[PDB]
Amino acid sequence: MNWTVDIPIDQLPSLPPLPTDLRTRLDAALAKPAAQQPTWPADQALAMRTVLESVPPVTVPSEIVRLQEQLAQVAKGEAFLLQGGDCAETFMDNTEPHIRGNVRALLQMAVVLTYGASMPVVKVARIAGQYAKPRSADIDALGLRSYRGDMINGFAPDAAAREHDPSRLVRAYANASAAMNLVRALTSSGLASLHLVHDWNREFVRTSPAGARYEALATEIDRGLRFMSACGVADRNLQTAEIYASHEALVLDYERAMLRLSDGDDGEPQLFDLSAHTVWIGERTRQIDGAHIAFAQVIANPVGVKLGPNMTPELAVEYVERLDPHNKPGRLTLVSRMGNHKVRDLLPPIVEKVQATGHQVIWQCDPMHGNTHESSTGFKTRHFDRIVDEVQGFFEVHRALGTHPGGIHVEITGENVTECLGGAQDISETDLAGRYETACDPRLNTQQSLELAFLVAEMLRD
Amino acid sequence: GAMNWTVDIPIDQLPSLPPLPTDLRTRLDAALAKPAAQQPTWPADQALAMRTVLESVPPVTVPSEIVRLQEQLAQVAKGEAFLLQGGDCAETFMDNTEPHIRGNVRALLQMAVVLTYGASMPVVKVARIAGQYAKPRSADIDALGLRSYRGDMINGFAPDAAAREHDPSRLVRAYANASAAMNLVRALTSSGLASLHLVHDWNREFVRTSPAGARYEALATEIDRGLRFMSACGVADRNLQTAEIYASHEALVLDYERAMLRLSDGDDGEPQLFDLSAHTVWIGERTRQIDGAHIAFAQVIANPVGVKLGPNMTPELAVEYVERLDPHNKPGRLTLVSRMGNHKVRDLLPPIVEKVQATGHQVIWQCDPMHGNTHESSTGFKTRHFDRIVDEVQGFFEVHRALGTHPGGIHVEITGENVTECLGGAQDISETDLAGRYETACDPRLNTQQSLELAFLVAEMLRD
Amino acid sequence: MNWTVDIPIDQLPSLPPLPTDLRTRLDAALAKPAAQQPTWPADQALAMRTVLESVPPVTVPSEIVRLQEQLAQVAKGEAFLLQGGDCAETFMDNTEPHIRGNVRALLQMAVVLTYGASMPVVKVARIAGQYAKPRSADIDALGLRSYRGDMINGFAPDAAAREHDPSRLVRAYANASAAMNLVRALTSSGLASLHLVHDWNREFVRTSPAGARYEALATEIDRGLRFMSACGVADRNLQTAEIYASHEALVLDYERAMLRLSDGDDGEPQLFDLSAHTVWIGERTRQIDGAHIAFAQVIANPVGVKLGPNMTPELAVEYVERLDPHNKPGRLTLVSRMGNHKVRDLLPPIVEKVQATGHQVIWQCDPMHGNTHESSTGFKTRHFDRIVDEVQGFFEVHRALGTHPGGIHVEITGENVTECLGGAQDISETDLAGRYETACDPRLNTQQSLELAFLVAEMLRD
Amino acid sequence: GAMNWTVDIPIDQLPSLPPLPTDLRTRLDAALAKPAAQQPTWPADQALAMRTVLESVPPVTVPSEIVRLQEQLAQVAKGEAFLLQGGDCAETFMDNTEPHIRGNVRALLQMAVVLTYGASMPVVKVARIAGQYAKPRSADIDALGLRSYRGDMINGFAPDAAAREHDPSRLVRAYANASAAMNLVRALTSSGLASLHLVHDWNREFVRTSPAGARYEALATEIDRGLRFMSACGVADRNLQTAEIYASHEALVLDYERAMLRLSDGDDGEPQLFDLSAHTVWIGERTRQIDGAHIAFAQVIANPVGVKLGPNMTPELAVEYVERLDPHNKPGRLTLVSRMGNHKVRDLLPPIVEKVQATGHQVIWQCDPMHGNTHESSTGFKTRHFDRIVDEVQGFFEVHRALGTHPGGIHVEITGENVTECLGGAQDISETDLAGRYETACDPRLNTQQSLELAFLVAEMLRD
Ligand SMILES: [Cl-]
Ligand SMILES: [Cl-]
Ligand SMILES: [Mn+2]
Ligand SMILES: [Mn+2]
Ligand SMILES: [Mn+2]
Ligand SMILES: [Mn+2]
Repeated sequence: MNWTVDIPIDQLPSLPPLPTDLRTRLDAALAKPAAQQPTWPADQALAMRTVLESVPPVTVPSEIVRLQEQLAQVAKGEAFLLQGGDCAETFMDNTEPHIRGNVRALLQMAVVLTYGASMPVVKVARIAGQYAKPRSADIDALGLRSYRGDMINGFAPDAAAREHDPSRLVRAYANASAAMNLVRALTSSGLASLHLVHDWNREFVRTSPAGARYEALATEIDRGLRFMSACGVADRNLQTAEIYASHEALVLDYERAMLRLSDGDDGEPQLFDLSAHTVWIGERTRQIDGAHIAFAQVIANPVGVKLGPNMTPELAVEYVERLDPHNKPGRLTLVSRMGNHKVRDLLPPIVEKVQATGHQVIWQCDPMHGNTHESSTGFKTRHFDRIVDEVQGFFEVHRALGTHPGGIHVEITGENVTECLGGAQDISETDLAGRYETACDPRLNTQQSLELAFLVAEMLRD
Repeated sequence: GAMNWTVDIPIDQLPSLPPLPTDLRTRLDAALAKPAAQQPTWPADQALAMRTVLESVPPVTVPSEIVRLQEQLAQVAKGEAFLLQGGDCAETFMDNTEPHIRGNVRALLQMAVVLTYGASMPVVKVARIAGQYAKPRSADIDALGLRSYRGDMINGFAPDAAAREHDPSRLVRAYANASAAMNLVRALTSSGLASLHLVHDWNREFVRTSPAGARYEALATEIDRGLRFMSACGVADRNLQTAEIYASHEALVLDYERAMLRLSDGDDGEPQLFDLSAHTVWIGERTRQIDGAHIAFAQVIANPVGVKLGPNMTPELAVEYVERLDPHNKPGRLTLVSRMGNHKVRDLLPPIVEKVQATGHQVIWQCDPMHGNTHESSTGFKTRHFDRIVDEVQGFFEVHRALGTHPGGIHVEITGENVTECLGGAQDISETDLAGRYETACDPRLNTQQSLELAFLVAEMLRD
Repeated sequence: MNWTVDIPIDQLPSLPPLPTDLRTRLDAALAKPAAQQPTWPADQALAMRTVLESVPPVTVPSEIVRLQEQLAQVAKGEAFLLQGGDCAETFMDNTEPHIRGNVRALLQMAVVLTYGASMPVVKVARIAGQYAKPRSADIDALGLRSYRGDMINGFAPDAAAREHDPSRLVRAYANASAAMNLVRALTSSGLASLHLVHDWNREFVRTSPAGARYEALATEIDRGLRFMSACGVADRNLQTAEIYASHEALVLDYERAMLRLSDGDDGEPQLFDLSAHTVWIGERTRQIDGAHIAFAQVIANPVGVKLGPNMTPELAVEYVERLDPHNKPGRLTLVSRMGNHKVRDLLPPIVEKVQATGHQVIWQCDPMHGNTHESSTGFKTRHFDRIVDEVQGFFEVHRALGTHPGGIHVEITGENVTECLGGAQDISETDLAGRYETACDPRLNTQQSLELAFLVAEMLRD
Repeated sequence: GAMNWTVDIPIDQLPSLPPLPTDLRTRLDAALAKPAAQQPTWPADQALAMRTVLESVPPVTVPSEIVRLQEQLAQVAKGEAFLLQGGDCAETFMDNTEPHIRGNVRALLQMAVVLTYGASMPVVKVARIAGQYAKPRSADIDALGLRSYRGDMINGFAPDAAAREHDPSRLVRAYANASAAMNLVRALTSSGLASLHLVHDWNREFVRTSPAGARYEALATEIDRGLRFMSACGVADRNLQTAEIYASHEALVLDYERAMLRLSDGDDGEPQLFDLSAHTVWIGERTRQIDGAHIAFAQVIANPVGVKLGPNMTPELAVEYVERLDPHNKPGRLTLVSRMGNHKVRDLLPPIVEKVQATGHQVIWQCDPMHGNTHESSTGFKTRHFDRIVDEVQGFFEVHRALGTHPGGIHVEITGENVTECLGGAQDISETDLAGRYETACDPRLNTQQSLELAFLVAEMLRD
């Protein structure tokens, strides 16, 4: 009568517990305060975690130690990181076409950034779990509790949908798993083929209005590829695409339910978060003595920390001390998100002081989150131009210092959406109402995210 | 509602999907309007609701992997590869766990290296996994008086009436579980678990801790010297291509298979409907009515399919299944799965094979030695003797040598766990032992140890 | 007393004869008149051939059927031919440094031409046997019998050195074999490495005076390579360099002494000239009813015919009928050498008529031989500018017709010689006396031959 | 002058070549000023003329291939590869022909696949070829009264005085021939002759047409199932790396080796003198004087070297050869080649091996079972019994198992032709049979068939 189906969550027997020592450590760490947590009752949360402790993981430990070695390259200045995908994944759009479109977009950026940087690009999707977000107000504009992502409540704007229901924990796992399944299939398919991927770049250059501007680079990359193949490289000679899953580690009941211990064949058991390959802690949940930082300390996965305009060099050094106590290159990524009017002035002393610690972090640019604003026509938006200028400024600080602009972190879709302003298409304030589809922040659309790749490429070539 | 131990999914904001090519629609409706044996008895409206939820989820498999399976099966069909099919009789939601999945995968990779060495040719590996959650039943009421367990897609194993109701909510749980497991098998097959060298040191633990170990040793040593020869000639792990394990299950519940249909793109011809719940599916002895929906549905999908053939099979009906399901003469499109009993395969198969070979089509001939050799023990549990299974395969091989056709593969029920379900083996599991670790939700599976011991036994039939 | 050593030619037992049928055919073919043959007596020539009939070949049949398949690509428009090396090899300079320098030069041209054509480049060295040449006069300027190449007489300008001595037949074999030995070793060594090879191109661009002009292409190719390697290609993934030996088939006593029959494992025995992989017949020895054309007819090797300004479409069709009777793509190369003032007008009707035969020949440009002239300062020379303009004109005819400019055929050295005029260095008439080292025609030197590659690349990119 | 059956080469316009690094010059002159056994007795001025002709010709080998050989020999030295060395006792100009070269190469590739399979590790292949044209002699006058045949670099086989004069013109003929053959072996090893699969069907013709065939069959079948397993796992010809056969000869004639010295570039450290007449060279029992030129010359070149050690060897002198020739402790720089007799290897080798192992250097231990087991037949020809050769290798293996050191390889005299030079084998070649096809210019070689039969015999010693 209400267009809903109820799926019973199966109550299945448990596997053995994690060992008691690591449990003792994890418990000590999660007694710390945790910001932004759902407000569901403990018994229900407890119940839902118990279901997730025995489900097949989303990732496995070997992929994560592989990601760790690729990231060390990045930290040593010999590889570049690309991380990008939906601001918020929703369950409704966790469909083959949308997932295929974001995977394409990302591989499309990747070949352009690879040519331009002249080194490997490690590809990290914001996918298979980006279902939770913070909020600054518990009351939104409609006078409702805030949407906090599909792992927590519903986007629909009513009270019943907005209550925090922990059965969304198991709904998230399911969608994460199904999405992961599909990204592994698509990355071992013809979709990954370099030759394919950059014929899209060429359809892009034909159809775009700033197309004349990018033709030269597009033709060069093309000739690059034609030269690979003329020298006898065919696609089975490359070893296949690797696209890694990441999300913000926000909801501790989910992340800790997804903890596992590794074979001990690799060598030495340890705790991995198998909800994803790498995760990051956000600007609202990175309190130095908080449950999120503590949790990142305990997990073997590479981690990242979002660093905003209020950040001090001294808080940054503490992150490095807390999150890279063994000095492992690429274990910690520090993510700059300052605004394009501020990165040139604010980032430099942060880098100087962290570089002096003797540790090797990855410096990655997030040119989105610092540069958001509301248009006169209602919608929340970002100016493409300001986004570009932030990557520009981040490259300029790294050049001036001799450190390595390690990568970017961007919110993008393969959809032809009208969320961010400007770009070649100069989406205006008027155009935002046509296809404003984000469940949260404004995403660069397919064309804009590509255009940005071209522009970051020319930056890597200087 | 975690309060009601349910996940709540709304259907109303699932937005209309592209219509099918007109003919494909006409043929699909035509196939599904035909009588269908062994379907669940749940309401049409609840089913529909659940089908609609599954129409928009991520597929378990993609078309490119299915076209690739066809090319590999083509080779088996031409006598230049061999087919290994194996896994649980019935996967349950309860044991869809990393340990169980990983054991199953291991047992398959382990068998496959042995079979590769014995065959001197490639082995294609197709797991019964990520959807084998439905079974037929010859009687709707079981020995306890209860509506029969039909597998976890349909009802629950628990021996009570209420668990036995047919529940369409199981269509979405079966998918969730199927997705989750496929995601893990893909993770496993491109890890160190797939490296042939590790994979065969498990077989050597097996030879040393095994009552029949002295029997299988020479061949295990030979395989090992194979692997080291390979490596000594410069072949390293990353010079190989990583392992491919395909998913298969019986295509039984037409509500599930139809909701999992998808239409392929332009980049490989005219568009076609693929069943994206699996790589390849087969049709069982009870649902293989020549004019029924299962056969009709098999003819609309592009996947490789199989059909089970038991002891009342005729050479004439076999030919009819080949001309219906492989109408384009595409080798490896169709496997014929023989399951006769060991006391009958020697006499009943050859004429089915002569007549099929005469058509000019190239089917894969595969042996299912499980399902014709089942008996009930004196203690209470239904079981199969290991010697009868072996013998059926032996006879399946004598049939083909004598005709000069290709014994193309085996289809077995196995598990990575040392259950005590099948009598005999090196372990000589007795009737008394069967009470110990009988864990199957349906048929008796071969042991970790018995399923390996059988790879060794068939690897030597391949060598003669 | 005269600074000479006499090496006895060993009189060794024979192996079995070639089969009688093929012998009967070969004899019928060599009864035809043969121009430009040495004038040594028959008994001595006979004696020296008998020595060569049993010596290890210079090439083996499988390499030649491999060359045949690579050349078919070229003829079908999907690969480009580069052929280049000394105008005349001499024994004196058949040294590791000179051989290494010509092999480098050629691989250096090859990567530039590969990038520029966007398809494979088949590399054919004028080497391991280019020891014989024609002459138009039997009397040279010093009043001596003409130098005719080291397989025939000595370059030194005296009577005793200029007599035709057939012991030079066995001296040629030796030098050919030793040179071949070294090109196989160098092509399986680090010398072949794409990355190495084009760092020479970059030293070239730094040090050359037209360097600014070629920087862009040089940087692009560089980025191409850096992109290959960033995508995970390392040198063991390419399968190694293949440099084939060719020379003009001029001296029939040598070429027929080097005939062999193939295993018959490949399938079907047949006659191969195992003095080289491919050979060509020159403009002075290509009489339609002559011994050279007949000899090319009988051998399985790919062959080429030099076509000059006197050539008619109808003589060209006859070559195709004579030399490609089975319609095998790339069995016959037709080599255009017309002069840069004439190729645009003279080549086109030749191509039209041969293309209409339905056969698939390779059209290759020889921009050297048509464009030679003597300077006021004594030396015989060619103008770089005229050489370039000839390739230009050959590309223009092929474009206009829709046929495939299949390749070039050039006389080059790795030495820093001063033989050809102009180029970036603008070697003048005055500069020719500094390093005029050719035993015959003026070679493009290392810099000029590279510059020409760059220029032919830009032609292939239009 | 084809009139005088000579090729005439002028020396006067051979233009001065870069001087050597001062120390390298000093050390080279120092080594060559030391007494030198077994050198030809030709004039200094004619020699000089010929050395000058060879100073400017194309090398037989290039330095990169020699550094690559060292890395491969390092592995043998560490117990993870095996060394196969084989070819003619004496190459002659007369049989430096395609058929003869091709037979030799085949016989080596054939042995090498068998040995690879038996060792379960890589086999490095070093032919005696492209320069093995000189031999020592214990007496300058032979049984006919003639100045002894010293190999084709020095004089002629023909039994007449004038052919027996030492002729320095042979230094250039030896190079021409060496070049020509190396060119062909490089052509052959990157053709279909090198593909492992063809290469082992020759071994199967061998098993079927052979009196001992029933003996070697199981192992030939095993090898074949190895090769097909390899191919079934996706390994194709072009996924392998093509065959590498290295050239070696005894470094005997110091006029030849010194004219073939060359100096390496910058791109691998400080420049060094390489002997570019070969990949690796060894020093024989007669020229291995500790303070002599051969040893002194070995210490100046960068190539891997070997030294032969016969029955009057001490553990102390062996240590001295290791500290002189492998002064940098570089594994695989030095091979010690044991050639004791089968009746002595069991007792005389172990103490040489203990003392060498104690130094901390890593030599390759290689067995030459040919040169200690030679006798004169009752019919006229000097010969070796096949059983004695086998036994020496057997004992060489018992020495190393018992110490836990690595039996690193064999160094054998073989040919692709069925000569009748060595008594016994499966063929049981008798004394009477030896007259049939005795063709060697020096020592008795193993047959095509005997050299294969020995790979099988050693492959099984490697398996125990
Ligand atoms: Cl319906
Ligand atoms: Cl001297
Ligand atoms: Mn966002
Ligand atoms: Mn079953
Ligand atoms: Mn010329
Ligand atoms: Mn000897």
